[PDB]
Amino acid sequence: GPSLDFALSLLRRNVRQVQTDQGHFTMLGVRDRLAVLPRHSQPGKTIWIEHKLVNVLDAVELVDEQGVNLELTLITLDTNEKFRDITKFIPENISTASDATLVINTEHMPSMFVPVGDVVQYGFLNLSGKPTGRTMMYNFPTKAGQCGGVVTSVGKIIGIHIGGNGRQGFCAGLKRSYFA
Ligand SMILES: */C=C/C(=O)N(C)Cc1nc2c(s1)CCCC2
Repeated sequence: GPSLDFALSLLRRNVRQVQTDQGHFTMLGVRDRLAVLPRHSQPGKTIWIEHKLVNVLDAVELVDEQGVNLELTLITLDTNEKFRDITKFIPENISTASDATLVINTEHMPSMFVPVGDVVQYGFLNLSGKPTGRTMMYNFPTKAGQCGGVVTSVGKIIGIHIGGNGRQGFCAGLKRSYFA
């Protein structure tokens, strides 16, 4: 319905399959040549995007005001093409949601929509030994959720999937100011 209508339009215009030396990831293009990935993707000086070799001009791993990892990496891509600007769909404050859909898009898991249900505030989380901040939690019973993913609700882009414990998954919450 309307939730999936938004998620589908986001996929088409803003969610891309990428590959780094760390594997296959879902990338969210935010605007212009600016995109975001889970930090564990560890993008290098070049990246594969939809089967094309793209230079990475800048890569910034985001931290909070204490320097705590947010598990998000902002990259600026060496390209002429521009992403549709979706920042107006990213909330000003990290937001929970009901009936959320996780959009995964990698070469091995293309154009995949996963209903995760309610996304709830969690906060500080030790993610595979790395203290992380500003996380949210949802049901996601897989041990292989290590490809990123875009968490959406009706007309809102609320998180980037960063991992899980085999029962629940967790996302790094998105705020509009990250992309200002
Ligand atoms: C790294 C991609 C990812 O998130 N994986 C492989 C975990 C998932 N497995 C399935 C998903 S997401 C949705 C459909 C069922 C299998």
